[PDB]
Order: sequence, then C-alpha cells, then structure tokens
Amino acid sequence: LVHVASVEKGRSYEDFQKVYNAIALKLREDDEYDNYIGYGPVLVRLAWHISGTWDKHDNTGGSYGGTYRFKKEFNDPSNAGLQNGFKFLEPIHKEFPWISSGDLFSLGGVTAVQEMQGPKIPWRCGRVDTPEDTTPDNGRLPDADKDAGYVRTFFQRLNMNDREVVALMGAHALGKTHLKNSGYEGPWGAANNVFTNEFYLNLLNEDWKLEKNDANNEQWDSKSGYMMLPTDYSLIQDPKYLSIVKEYANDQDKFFKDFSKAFEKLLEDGITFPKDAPSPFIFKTLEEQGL
Ligand code: DDH
Repeated sequence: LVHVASVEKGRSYEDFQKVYNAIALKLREDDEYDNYIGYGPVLVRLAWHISGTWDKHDNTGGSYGGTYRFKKEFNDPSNAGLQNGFKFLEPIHKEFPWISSGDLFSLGGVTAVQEMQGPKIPWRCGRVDTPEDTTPDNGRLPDADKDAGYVRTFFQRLNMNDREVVALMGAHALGKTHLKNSGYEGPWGAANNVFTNEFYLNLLNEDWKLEKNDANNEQWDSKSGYMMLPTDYSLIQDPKYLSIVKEYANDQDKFFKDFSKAFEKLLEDGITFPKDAPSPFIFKTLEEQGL
C-alpha cells in the first residue's frame, strides 16, 4: 500500500489559508459548546482519531483516506462523541467542496491548536479520499484502563517513541472526559481551552486519589476537581516517561516544539510525499491576520 499525496487540483496555500480562516472563525463564533469549552478540543481529538488507526506494519489506516466518513469508522465506539466535531466541519466542507476529507479533518486539528494559543504546526495537503472498502476495522484505538507498558507498545504501531508519546499526551490539557461518551468524567485541568503544559504540572502537583466512577471504571481524582486516566497516570509510574513529564512541566517551550513535530508526524503517517510536493504550509492565525 502506498499513498501518494496528491495536491487538490490547482489549489495553493492561499486556498488553504481560507479554509483555516473559516474553521477558525467558526470556532470563535460557536463558543457555547460543551458548557463554554468551545469546539477546539473535540477537533483536536478528531484529528488524532482519524490518524491513530494507522498500522505501520501494513500501512492501512491513518489520515490519508478520510475513512472516518464511512459508517464502520464513524460508528466506532472509541469514536463516541466525535460526531459533534464532524457536524461542526460539515458546513465548512460545503463551503469548500474541493478539499479532501482527510485534508479537512486534519486541518481542523491544526487550526484548533493554533487558535488555542498552541504552537504553530506545519501542515501538508494531498490526502485523497478512498473507498469505503479501505475503512479500517474498529479496535485500532487505545484503551484507557491500562499501563505504561501497554502505552509504549501501542504507540510503537504508529512509530512513536517515548518522547513523542509524552509530548502527544500533553493534548490532555484540553477538553474533558464525558461519562456518556467514554465511561470517564471530568477535566484534566483548569484552562481547558487554552494550549499550555498544564497537563504535566497537574500530574506532578496534585494529590491524586484512585477511585471508581459512576460507570464503574477507575480514575485518579484530585481535590482540585481534576482527573487523570490510568494511562495518563502511568506517565509518572514509568521511569523513562516521568523524566520527560518533568521536563515538560519545566519548559513549556520545549513542550511546544516537541508537540509540534510529533503531531505533524502523527497526521502525516502512512503518507508518501513526492519530490515535487509543496513544502508544508504554516498558517497565520486570525489574530495574525487582524481578523
Ligand atoms: C493512551 C492514549 O493514547 C489515549 C487515550 C486512552 C485517550 C483516551 C481519551 C478519552 C477516554 C477521552 C475522553 C472522551 C470523552 O468522553 O469525551 C479523550 C479525550 C481527549 N483526547 Fe485523548 N486519549 C489518549 C491519547 C490522546 C492523544 C495522543 C491526543 C492528541 C494528541 O490529540 C488526545 C487528545 C484528546 C482531546 C483533546 C480530548 C478531549 C476531547 C473533548 O474535550 O471532547 N488524546 N482521550
């Protein structure tokens, strides 16, 4: 399986920048979502989810094909709740019908992070919609009630190392868990719609208590009213993970750099970019454009 990136016929950066701006303006506008958290978080998760089905062994899954659009994938239990992100993007697609789905879903994640003050994430266009037949089976996304070994092992299927895994998890600073969706309830911190290294700080600074939730699943709860999943918690249980956690807890700048590289890598896994492909684009935020 080779997936070669193919730029949408006749589109350029400017064309992409417009899609980014539309998503961004909509984020600004639909602020009531999830008790005022906004759609930022859910969009980041959607980009991560359409990309985490990848399997470096046979190259199936990943963001290329926009398969989330198909029922099999759309209805995946690990995908519960993502439908709101989809519905959010729907009108955007309508406005820019020449964009491929994989490109739109991935770009929403990038837009979200950057509009939430995170770092700039270089992005590449070229993903091609593939047939229903290419939809990966459910079951490729990770479980939350496990430990560091599980996590390490899991991430390897996506080619990510320790550092990448820790960086990537800092996305947990965003949004929250919802009982109805995953069987977990509560946010990971306080500034849940602003991109910061809060996640590491919390994991190292709170006094966490293991308890069972209303869905009968365990979670680490803090006095502050925050929570951590077993997998999140495992980052302080593993020696190697822990020191990276501390490093991020100490230098937000490091964290942003590392996050940036990993997220792009994550969204580009499984895709082959020809020599003549344009370089990655770095989009301007609304603010940088005075919009
Ligand atoms: C072991 C892991 O790999 C993993 C597990 C397991 C795991 C399980 C959960 C669960 C459970 C939920 C809550 C769902 C709900 O009830 O609504 C959930 C919420 C959010 N994810 Fe996550 N995630 C892990 C990795 C990543 C990564 C890498 C990312 C990333 C890089 O994007 C990222 C981004 C975000 C975001 C943001 C949310 C909050 C969504 C929301 O708020 O609606 N997560 N994640």
